[PDB]
Amino acid sequence: DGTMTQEDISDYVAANMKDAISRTSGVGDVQLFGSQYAMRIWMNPNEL
Amino acid sequence: MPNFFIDRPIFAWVIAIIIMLAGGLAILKLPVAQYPTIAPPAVTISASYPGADAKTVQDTVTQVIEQNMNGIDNLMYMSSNSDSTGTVQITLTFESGTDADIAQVQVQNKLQLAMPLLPQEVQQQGVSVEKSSSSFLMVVGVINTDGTMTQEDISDYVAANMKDAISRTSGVGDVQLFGSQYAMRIWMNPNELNKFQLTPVDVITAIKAQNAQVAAGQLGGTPPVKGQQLNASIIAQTRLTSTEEFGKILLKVNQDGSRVLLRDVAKIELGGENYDIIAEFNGQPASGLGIKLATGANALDTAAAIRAELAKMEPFFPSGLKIVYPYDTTPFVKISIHEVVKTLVEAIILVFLVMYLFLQNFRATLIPTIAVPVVLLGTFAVLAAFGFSINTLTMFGMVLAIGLLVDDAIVVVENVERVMAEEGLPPKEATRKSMGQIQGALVGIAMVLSAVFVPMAFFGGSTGAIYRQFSITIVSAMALSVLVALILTPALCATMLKPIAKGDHGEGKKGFFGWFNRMFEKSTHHYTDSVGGILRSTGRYLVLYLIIVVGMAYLFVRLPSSFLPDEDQGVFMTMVQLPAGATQERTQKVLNEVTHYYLTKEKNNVESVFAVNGFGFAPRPQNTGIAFVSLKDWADRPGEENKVEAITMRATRAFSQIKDAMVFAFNLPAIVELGTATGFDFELIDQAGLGHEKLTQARNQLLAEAAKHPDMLTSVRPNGLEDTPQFKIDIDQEKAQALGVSINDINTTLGAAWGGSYVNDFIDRGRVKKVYVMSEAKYRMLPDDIGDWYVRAADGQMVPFSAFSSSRWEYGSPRLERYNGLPSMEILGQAAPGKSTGEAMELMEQLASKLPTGVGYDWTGMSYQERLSGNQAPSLYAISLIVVFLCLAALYESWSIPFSVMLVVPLGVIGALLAATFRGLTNDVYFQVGLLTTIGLSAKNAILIVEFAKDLMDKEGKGLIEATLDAVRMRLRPILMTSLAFILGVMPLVISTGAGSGAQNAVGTGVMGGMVTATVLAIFFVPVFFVVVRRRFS
Ligand SMILES: CCCCCCCCCCCCO[C@@H]1O[C@H](CO)[C@@H](O[C@H]2O[C@H](CO)[C@@H](O)[C@H](O)[C@H]2O)[C@H](O)[C@H]1O
Ligand SMILES: CCCCCCCCCCCCO[C@@H]1O[C@H](CO)[C@@H](O[C@H]2O[C@H](CO)[C@@H](O)[C@H](O)[C@H]2O)[C@H](O)[C@H]1O
Ligand SMILES: CCCCCCCCCCCCO[C@@H]1O[C@H](CO)[C@@H](O[C@H]2O[C@H](CO)[C@@H](O)[C@H](O)[C@H]2O)[C@H](O)[C@H]1O
Ligand SMILES: CCCCCCCCCCCCO[C@@H]1O[C@H](CO)[C@@H](O[C@H]2O[C@H](CO)[C@@H](O)[C@H](O)[C@H]2O)[C@H](O)[C@H]1O
Ligand SMILES: CCCCCCCCCCCC
Ligand SMILES: CCCCCCCCCCCC
Ligand SMILES: CCCCCCCCCC
Ligand SMILES: CCCCCCCCCC
Ligand SMILES: CCCCCC
Ligand SMILES: CCCCCC
Repeated sequence: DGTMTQEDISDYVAANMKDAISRTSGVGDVQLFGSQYAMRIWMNPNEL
Repeated sequence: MPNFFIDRPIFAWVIAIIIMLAGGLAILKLPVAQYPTIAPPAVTISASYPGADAKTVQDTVTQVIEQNMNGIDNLMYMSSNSDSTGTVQITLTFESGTDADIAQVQVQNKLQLAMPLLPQEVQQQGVSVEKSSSSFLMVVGVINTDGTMTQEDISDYVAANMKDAISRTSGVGDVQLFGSQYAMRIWMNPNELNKFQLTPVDVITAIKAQNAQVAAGQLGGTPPVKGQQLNASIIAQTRLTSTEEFGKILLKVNQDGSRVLLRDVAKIELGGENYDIIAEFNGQPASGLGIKLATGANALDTAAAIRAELAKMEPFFPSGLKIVYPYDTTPFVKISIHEVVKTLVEAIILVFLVMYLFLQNFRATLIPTIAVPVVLLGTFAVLAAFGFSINTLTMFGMVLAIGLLVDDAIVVVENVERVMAEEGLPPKEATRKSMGQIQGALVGIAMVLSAVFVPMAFFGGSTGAIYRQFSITIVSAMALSVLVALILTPALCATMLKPIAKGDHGEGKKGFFGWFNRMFEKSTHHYTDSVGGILRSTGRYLVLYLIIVVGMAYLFVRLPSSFLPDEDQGVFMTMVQLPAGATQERTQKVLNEVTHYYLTKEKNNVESVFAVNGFGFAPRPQNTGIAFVSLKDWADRPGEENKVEAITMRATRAFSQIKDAMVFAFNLPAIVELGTATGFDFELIDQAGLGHEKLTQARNQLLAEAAKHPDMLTSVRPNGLEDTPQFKIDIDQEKAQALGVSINDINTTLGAAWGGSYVNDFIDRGRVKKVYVMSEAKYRMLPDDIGDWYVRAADGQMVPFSAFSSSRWEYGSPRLERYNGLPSMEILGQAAPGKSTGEAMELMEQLASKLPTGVGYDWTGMSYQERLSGNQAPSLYAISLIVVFLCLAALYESWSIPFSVMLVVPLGVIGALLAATFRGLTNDVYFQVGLLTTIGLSAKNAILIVEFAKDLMDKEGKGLIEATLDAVRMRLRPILMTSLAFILGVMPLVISTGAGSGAQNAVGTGVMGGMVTATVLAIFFVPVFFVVVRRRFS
């Protein structure tokens, strides 16, 4: 329905899906094809 | 083999003695337990954040560890609590049969990745990983009978001298101190700190600087100069050892040269690390050790190892200090097992007497009496080989086995006596002849009977291991019984039996035996004359048999079904739960009332009460208490009203009157890790980051809807705590920046004063212990005390907290729960009378679907195994029924004749159901295994009746009726000999009182009831079955 980007989907998988899958019976290592959200502080050196 | 050992009786004896030798050695070495290990391994991660609220703990520790718990094999689920006591506990529960060592290693491997991310205060408190039961194996209480040591003194001694050695003992998974080890307590005064222009930061800095252990090297240390003669260690600062030394710590030298010592700004005493846990023993000041059994470790061996370690310590105790034993779960195991061992001996003695009534000579009576213990002892050696333990179920396997063992021996002995009486052959000839005509059937019967007991060794999960104990014990005994019946029993029959003349049935004897022999010989004629008349009617007994089968069916569905009875184990516990925010003083007030009740209203039943303030199943300061109750011996508590169930019922009823307190006494179950018969364990999940407040509303919505269905659901309540008022304080960053006050100084001053701060270690009488700084009680009691604490700015001005802070009252969780890494709220409850747990759960699912968006659920603990698998009974007993038929078909070389034997099953079931029904017992494990035993003997009796009849028809060429009448006539004596011996042998169990009588009563009742109907009905019905079946099929 085009309401979530690559980044939104990646965060949701990382925050609500990955951990439960990683603890599922018979599951070894789990690789996320994306990144969970962090609070990004993008600094401007001129303003600093 | 018989013919070999008839000529070599000393060989036969040697084999029997070696079997008993192996059994005796097995008994001395075999592990002893109440039940086999069926509880899933649980690894618990415990962490502590001093002075932290529930949310701080969760969001800096719990969530960080939980997110690192991955790549962990055989994990069923993960649950965690984050308390406002500054504590988190994450329990990872693993699949049954998981290696607890690897489970711990894997959890520990993942924890070490999370460790560097955890706060430094949490790391320094220690983050333990343990593999133990949730419940206590025992409590080791310590008191001072001379009253020379306070609760605090005893707690410190136990911590410093006893706890460590007990913690390192093999089998001890966890040790809980009921009290605190001493720490150097620096009780800070804010008025004095402000006077000398100092803060908790200055105090902490001064302690770290002046309570230091300095590595200073050596004089003439390597590499040295040429010609060095002196070499000595340089000793600089060492740890302080006393309040005096901490007291004279120099904080600052004033401008006029005067000194500010730590004792000038703080009270310095040797006090506890915490002041949360306070224990009493029968009202007296006490400490102790709450010991938990390591996963899979033997309870009795661990208990013995603990007592051995305590025995080492006692000689070096101070005057008056004494060990008391207020709670132990092991004595009952020891005594209950020993009560079953006693009924084995009693059963063998009663077997001997019933044998002497029929054989009427001492030597002959010993042949069946020797066979039983030889096989039973042998069975212990087979359990040892297969890695089984001596437990309640394996021990009751031995008791039920006796019936099958004596029958094997009696069948052999009686048949020799019958041959000797009919022909007049000497013992040695009659033995050879007798063995020749039954040795085939004995081997064949054991394979038919194995098809009855083997199937229930293939039950799955929790129930599986329970039934597997009986299967292997009984099947092993039967196998040895046949091997003993082919080696020893024949050898003894040839050497020990007295020659009987042809036609002599002991009717010529004078005395009791003279009369009994003539009574039985007449009774045998009355019997055959009765059967002879029954065989003419036939049809009216087929219809009477259908009445017994329908009678059985009705009783089976009416009889309530359970699993394992609740045993009185001479101990129980009482929970004291006040609402969160309730003080330590309020909880002691309620604990006193509970202690008072047991010491006054239950003098005759209760021996000791060990009450702990600020403890439940784990530490929980102020609002929680627990009481460990030890009862007097079962012998001194006669009747039902003096047993644990009635005592805890009366206690719970009395304590219901207590205001602002959930106080109840509870008997800890059979399998503690099964829970209760019709209880459910429900988890409400936050699936969409809704938050605590929204999840509470969803929980309240579910509890309100569950309250409208008392027809289905009963006592549906939260397992956690309710939100409580909390003092929200806001540090104004701009104002703190403006006054030149650092946020690190603010946070340290607030945390250290109001929460306490673990600075460093010191040496108290040779032992490393903690140094804590904190506010003196009186300056951290009132909200207005906040403003009495001053922080020094960069310019040197002392600034009160009131200058740079604002505060308000708000509500928040004292205990935040998470399930499988998501915020959760555990909801307990049970099915209403007459309703199954499945229906109760099915409705809870229905109600849970109606909750707001983002609220899911899950089942945990007792409700987890419930839903995954339940009731596979018809499947295994259908195969059993088929395989028994096939085995009988092979034995008789007939597809039809097996039915004549299989139609006896209901004759023993009706009597068991009647017995259990009319004693108010339930269709449980002990009833089921006792019923399979009853079916075994009754079927075995029928097999030998049908075998003797078919033999006379095939070999001697007799008619159907004549042969059937000859069969039952010949098989009467041995059937009754066995029936009486076993029925009378299980008498001690039926009338049993004392430790484990619940299990004994349950076993004996079903067997005695089943045996009497099976005995009286079979002797009249088996001859009908054979005659009727033989006629329908040519
Ligand atoms: C047919 C030829 C093969 C023959 C087989 C010979 C080997 C079998 C015997 C060796 C196994 C028995 O091993 C033995 O076990 C018994 C218990 O059962 C122990 O017996 C002893 O234990 C402790 C000492 O540890 C004593 O205080 C105690 O009085 C005694 O019961 C012995 O300490 C142990 O050495
Ligand atoms: C005749 C039919 C057979 C009847 C059933 C056989 C008896 C079954 C007993 C079950 C309980 C046995 O439990 C077992 O007892 C023996 C002693 O007897 C103990 O063995 C003991 O040996 C010696 C005996 O003096 C002690 O010094 C020692 O402390 C201890 O090791 C085992 O540590 C215990 O596990
Ligand atoms: C997965 C493994 C598969 C194998 C399963 C095998 C299970 C079947 C076991 C059934 C038990 C049969 O038991 C066996 O019956 C035969 C019947 O001929 C008896 O055999 C006896 O029967 C009569 C005697 O009048 C004679 O025909 C025969 O010469 C004699 O040996 C054996 O003495 C008995 O031991
Ligand atoms: C609800 C279940 C009740 C369980 C009862 C189980 C059986 C009870 C013990 C067996 C007693 C039966 O008693 C026995 O009955 C048969 C048939 O009626 C009698 O048989 C008698 O009557 C029949 C027909 O009337 C004649 O063909 C026969 O010649 C004559 O002897 C026996 O003389 C008697 O000894
Ligand atoms: C430990 C059991 C000892 C049993 C001794 C039996 C004696 C049998 C005597 C045989 C003489 C031929
Ligand atoms: C857990 C699945 C059941 C496995 C247990 C099988 C036990 C074998 C019985 C041996 C019969 C003598
Ligand atoms: C201590 C572990 C269990 C020991 C096995 C039993 C030995 C049997 C000796 C015949
Ligand atoms: C599974 C048992 C099969 C029974 C065989 C039927 C025999 C019929 C022979 C006429
Ligand atoms: C066989 C041990 C128990 C002793 C009698 C109470
Ligand atoms: C475990 C289901 C009930 C058992 C009936 C014998």
